[PDB]
Amino acid sequence: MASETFEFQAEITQLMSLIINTVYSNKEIFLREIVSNASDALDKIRYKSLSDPKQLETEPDLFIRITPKPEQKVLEIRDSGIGMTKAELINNLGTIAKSGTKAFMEALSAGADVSMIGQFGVGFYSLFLVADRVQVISKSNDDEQYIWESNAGGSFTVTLDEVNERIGRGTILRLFLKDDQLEYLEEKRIKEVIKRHSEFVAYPIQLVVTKEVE
Amino acid sequence: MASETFEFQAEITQLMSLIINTVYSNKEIFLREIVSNASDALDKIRYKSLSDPKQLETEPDLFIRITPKPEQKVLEIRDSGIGMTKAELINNLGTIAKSGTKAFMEALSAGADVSMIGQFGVGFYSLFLVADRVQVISKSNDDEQYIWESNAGGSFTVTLDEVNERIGRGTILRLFLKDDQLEYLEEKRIKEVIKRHSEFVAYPIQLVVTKEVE
Ligand SMILES: C[C@@H]1C[C@H]2O[C@@H]2/C=C\C=C\C(=O)Cc2c(Cl)c(O)cc(O)c2C(=O)O1
Ligand SMILES: C[C@@H]1C[C@H]2O[C@@H]2/C=C\C=C\C(=O)Cc2c(Cl)c(O)cc(O)c2C(=O)O1
Repeated sequence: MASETFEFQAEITQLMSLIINTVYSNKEIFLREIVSNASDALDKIRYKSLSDPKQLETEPDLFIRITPKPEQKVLEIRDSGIGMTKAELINNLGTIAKSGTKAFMEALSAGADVSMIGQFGVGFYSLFLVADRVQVISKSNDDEQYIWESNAGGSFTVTLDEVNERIGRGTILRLFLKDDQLEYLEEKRIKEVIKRHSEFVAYPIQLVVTKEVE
Repeated sequence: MASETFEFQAEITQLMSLIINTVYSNKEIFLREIVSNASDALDKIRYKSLSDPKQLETEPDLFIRITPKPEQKVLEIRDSGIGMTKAELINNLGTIAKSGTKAFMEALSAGADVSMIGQFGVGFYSLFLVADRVQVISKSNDDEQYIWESNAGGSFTVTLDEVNERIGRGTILRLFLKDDQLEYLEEKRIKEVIKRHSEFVAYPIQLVVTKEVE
């Protein structure tokens, strides 16, 4: 099952650099950006559902779900939103321009808080504060399940998904956390970051916790 | 990705019948049978590891993990034991004879408690007390990941797994619970059944719980 490799738009590889290179504070901010994107994706599928209700049937429950995977140093955030086809993954997550990119970098470099990233429409790339690699696993009603992957170098891959659990519909962000950032695998840390920045999220935010029976 | 279909040995389709037809009590007993098989499978990989340590490397953590999936009316029990190749799934779970089968049925039908099922070496089939369908997803170090599936009819299928999460090594039992048996999706119910019957399990028994942040 062969990967296809794509080059990032120039200003995205630029934006990526850094965000990872010039940040410093309010990085736990990566999580509000994630949840915000997930909420918007769920907004999209519910809106679409008003005129096309059967779009919901692939996954009738509307949720955002966070699953720490401490063994793998991974944090997953799943939504049952609209999902992205192969072409949408390629276009949304790296090959097309985003209007707000260069303006966010030129901004940042004059003291903008990075919380501002979302106002420019490039909030996805804030995950590189805590992660040195990401896979975005997505399933749209209009396509098969695919995996987009990036380690913040100049290329990304997209591969037909024959390896991950089936998502009925929606997207999983799979963050591979930096060795110094393992705190975001912690139940208390996660709830603390969520209550602060995602109060008026309209969807259930589920946390998956593993407990030894003893 | 095509399924292969196999016929069950006669006395297994017989044993299946019923267990599901003549049971009545101590059915929560299905869980001790599961955990017992999982413990034995973990016993096997650790024993094998003494002379072949690198067998462990595909999944270094030794655990039993129970994951309720209430949306799907599913209960999963995962172990990181030795796992089963395609041929082992076909042989272990339905095509070869098991020495203790007929003796367990002839026994049962004179008032044996069904807790006895394990002493005859056929404890796997106790899952049909609570489940009307099962998939066994398995990954041995010696083969690809495969899915065995049965709904207690006379045939089962085995399919190369291109749909479920990767298990490094081991087996997941995926139980599709009967509509009247949804209690076994409940955190309290599960811990209660585990403490009673699996005290001297030597491995961590992990319970995966989903909690809304609120
Ligand atoms: C295109 C769809 C629907 C859009 O409404 C969402 C708003 C912003 C999305 C930005 C993205 O780049 C894709 C995306 C990300 Cl990054 C995410 O973390 C979660 C998601 O569910 C989606 C998605 O599926 O986005
Ligand atoms: C053959 C291997 C190793 C054997 O030591 C285990 C003892 C009994 C197994 C009975 C089976 O039929 C397979 C099996 C079941 Cl049913 C299970 O619920 C969990 C498991 O991990 C295995 C397994 O992988 O079994």
